[PDB]
Amino acid sequence: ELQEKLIAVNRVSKTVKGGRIFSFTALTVVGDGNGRVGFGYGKAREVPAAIQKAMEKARRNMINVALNNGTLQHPVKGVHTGSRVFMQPASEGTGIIAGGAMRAVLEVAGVHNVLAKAYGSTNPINVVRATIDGLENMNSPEMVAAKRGKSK
RNA sequence: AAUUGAAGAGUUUGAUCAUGGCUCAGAUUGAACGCUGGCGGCAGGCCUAACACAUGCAAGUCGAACGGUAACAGGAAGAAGC
Repeated sequence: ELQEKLIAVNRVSKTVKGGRIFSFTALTVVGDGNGRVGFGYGKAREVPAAIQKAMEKARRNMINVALNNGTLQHPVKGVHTGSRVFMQPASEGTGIIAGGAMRAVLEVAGVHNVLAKAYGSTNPINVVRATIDGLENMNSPEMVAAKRGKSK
């Protein structure tokens, strides 16, 4: 029900005096399908501990979205460290087209139809953060109406 | 009811990010090659040497234009091995 899924796991090194301390880092996302998307990175000495810590971190700091019935109400562009993401409402289209490290996060967010493309360095963590920031910056028509004096 | 519309992955380093190129996952062709190979329908078949060509054929028709008859179906002008 919590719609949890990780994206990639990578191992790191410390290069200590006695050799190398091989640790592990994770990347997980959590959601339900009506917003409430969270992410977690997670570090540990072992892969299972790292992914558990990533899931626990994703459990908190969960930010909601103002999604339409199955997509966004407007195209959006998200920018981050070295990754740029473009989202288009893409009505019907019997599904998404997004690629790695991005299709996972929206299938977690629950939006079935969306045109998602990534320009720039394809760092999973950076593209996920860019997508989260773009979703946060996205605004709903009801919100903009109440802000601006709808009169529509 | 007549363009409703987009995927990424690996690689610099003890590990990170970015820049940056390289490679791969798709279609597609007048395709060639290797292996294999049953049938039918449709389409295609010198991209290179506008290099050179044996041979045969691709533009003749009209006698209702004409002088003509080489023909010859020759009835028929004539004759007959009858």
